[PDB]
Amino acid sequence: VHFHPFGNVNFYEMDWSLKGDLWAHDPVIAKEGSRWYVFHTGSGIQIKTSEDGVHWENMGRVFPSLPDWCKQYVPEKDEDHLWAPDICFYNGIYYLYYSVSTFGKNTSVIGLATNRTLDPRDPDYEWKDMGPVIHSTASDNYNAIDPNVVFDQEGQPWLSFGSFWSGIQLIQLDTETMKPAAQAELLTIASRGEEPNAIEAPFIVCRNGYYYLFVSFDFCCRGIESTYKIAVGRSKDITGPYVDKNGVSMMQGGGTILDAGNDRWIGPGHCAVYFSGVSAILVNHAYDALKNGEPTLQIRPLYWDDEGWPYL
Ligand SMILES: [Ca+2]
Repeated sequence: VHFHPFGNVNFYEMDWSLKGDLWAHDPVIAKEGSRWYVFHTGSGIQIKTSEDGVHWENMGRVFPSLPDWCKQYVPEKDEDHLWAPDICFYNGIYYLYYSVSTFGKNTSVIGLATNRTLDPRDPDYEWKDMGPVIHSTASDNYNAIDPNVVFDQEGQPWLSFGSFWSGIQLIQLDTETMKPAAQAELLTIASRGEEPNAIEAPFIVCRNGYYYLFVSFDFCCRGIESTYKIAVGRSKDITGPYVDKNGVSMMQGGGTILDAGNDRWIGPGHCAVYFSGVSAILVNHAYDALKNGEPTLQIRPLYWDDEGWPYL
């Protein structure tokens, strides 16, 4: 897709036996030239790079320190770890969204940073702080974290986000500011319809006429005790209603489980989906049962059946 370009690569053909610096949580990927980049949760937003998409190495971070303005939104924030970044390339500009918050609370704000290139070796490399995108406070019934931008088939950009509380949110963005359009309304598109409303990390992609909403169910961040799972639903309209393979509404716990983990990789979640031709990859993290539950990067080929539903 134009905003997540990967060129001509047959994802199904390469061997995704990842090696190197694989500690990652809430990842997203971008490719520029022949280099691959992973952005994920960590101090100032952690960055990893690879020459082939298989062998990874730490590259640094986006922000040297917590941008000043963030402190006004989340006063309690006493460390520099930013979460769940999202990235897309539009009009020659890289838009990187990130979350500023504290665990289990909804006093949060999603920020935006831009750059013309992802290669730090380029003298033009520079992440610019573009300020607040959308926020939430204790009085709101949603949480402003876990952003994801997608463009509908009409070329209009939309921002989905959310974690617990009322669930997954969706709002229309302005192409110029890449921030919520002044007259845009906040919509709720997915919820476990249960408490705790364990649903978060939305990621939307368009595929052969349908918008697929990928989300993570249950509990992350508990190492080998994690119960994280990747679920998916779809809709012909980006605003919903999203439903799973069984036809269950995603506003009532609906969602087809794509992966619930195994004996080695526990609690897989917070995914991203990217295409190249008809091929695609599922990107996420999982807690390594053999390595003290360490969050680990996973990149695997993602197939699609006749009805249009994805599978690993
Ligand atoms: Ca995400």
